[PDB]
Amino acid sequence: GLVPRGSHMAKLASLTFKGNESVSSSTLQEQMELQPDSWWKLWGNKFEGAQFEKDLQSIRDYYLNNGYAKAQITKTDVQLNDEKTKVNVTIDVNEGLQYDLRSARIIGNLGGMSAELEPLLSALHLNDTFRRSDIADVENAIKAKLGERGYGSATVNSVPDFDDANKTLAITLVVDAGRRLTVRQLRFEGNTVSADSTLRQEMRQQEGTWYNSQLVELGKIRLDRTGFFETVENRIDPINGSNDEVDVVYKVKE
Repeated sequence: GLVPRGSHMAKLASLTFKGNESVSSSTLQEQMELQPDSWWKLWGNKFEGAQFEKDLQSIRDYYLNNGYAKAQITKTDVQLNDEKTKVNVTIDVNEGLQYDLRSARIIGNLGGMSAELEPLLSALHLNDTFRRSDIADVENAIKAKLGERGYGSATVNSVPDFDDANKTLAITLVVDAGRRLTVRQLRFEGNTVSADSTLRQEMRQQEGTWYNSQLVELGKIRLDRTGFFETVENRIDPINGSNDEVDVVYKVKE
């Protein structure tokens, strides 16, 4: 069967990094929400892995945003005390080399937008330190561009080619525009003040026709500008057993 279990707290006593020759322990620790002297929730001899994993990902993101494209978290060790108070964490990193971005290319299924996607690669800083977050920004710009023509589910995947001798890397962005999508319904979540049909009236994406990322964004803007909402967000909802139709959902927090 299933049985209830309750949690106790223990303080994160020490944070130790191993293998980080080029980036300081203090800088790595700064990427983490879990800091020494903060409390760690334990259940029996189990710890919450969710936040720790996000902290490990922030460490990875830092390396990848500062040129260390092959950086890996090699091992982690969460140890207790005998006393159920104080955990001590050890994180091993393999930093690898710091790379410059030498080139970037787009390939794949481009939904007829090859010429309009190419100029987006200009945002990148060639012959400069590789920065993952710059690539991620190009990926989102590619998706927004393809969204103009209905390809609201386009995927982009960055594929590296490493030159360790010269400490450069080449990026191939593998794009799959996917299918042109038709919007079936515009749906609103979180709205109590105004009826769904009232909000729908402020949207510029229309139901029953092609998704257009520009008109979808414009609705989110038209809601943001009123000031009536803490957050405005939108997403694409797949429809069971369709590959060609989707719903667009606007999530407001009042």
